[PDB]
Amino acid sequence: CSPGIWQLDCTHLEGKVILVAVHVASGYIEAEVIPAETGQETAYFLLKLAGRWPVKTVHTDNGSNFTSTTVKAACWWAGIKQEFGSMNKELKKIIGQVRDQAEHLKTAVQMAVFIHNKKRKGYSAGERIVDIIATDIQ
Ligand SMILES: Cc1ccc(-c2c(C)c3c(c(C)c2[C@H](OC(C)(C)C)C(=O)O)N(S(C)(=O)=O)Cc2cccc(F)c2-3)c(O)c1
Repeated sequence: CSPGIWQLDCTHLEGKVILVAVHVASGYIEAEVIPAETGQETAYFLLKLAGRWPVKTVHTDNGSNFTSTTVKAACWWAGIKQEFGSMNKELKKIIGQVRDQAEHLKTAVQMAVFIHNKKRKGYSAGERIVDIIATDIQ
């Protein structure tokens, strides 16, 4: 519920890897299809994420995701810490719904992220995250 908390996991589809980041308090989502489930990709993703949102802490359902020196170096540089304390199903649901409209899985993934973030439920996840962060600054 704290505005700086994110959750990061990889899920699989069509023999590819989808990295999914969830802003816990809002439900807001960012995702990329990555070539390999490696620390290098995770580190690079964290750097991008941190330059865009105020990322303070990151949770995951697989702690071994964060063991690589590349990941530790990214968290160090960006000032992130990890912690031990379903979007994957919902995302895969939406992906299946728009899948036939794109050739590439990565395209379908971004269409799914779009739909999820804008969907009204009375505000959208996209609206919630900006309100939460903005309120937290002032
Ligand atoms: C902020 C920051 C800077 C560099 C690295 C790093 C880092 C830290 C490394 C790296 C690279 C290439 C980077 C960084 O690339 C990414 C994709 C991992 C981010 C780079 O372009 O220099 N490479 S490695 C292991 O071959 O991938 C060389 C290295 C060797 C041993 C440990 C290690 F963490 C690194 C890092 O993980 C985080």
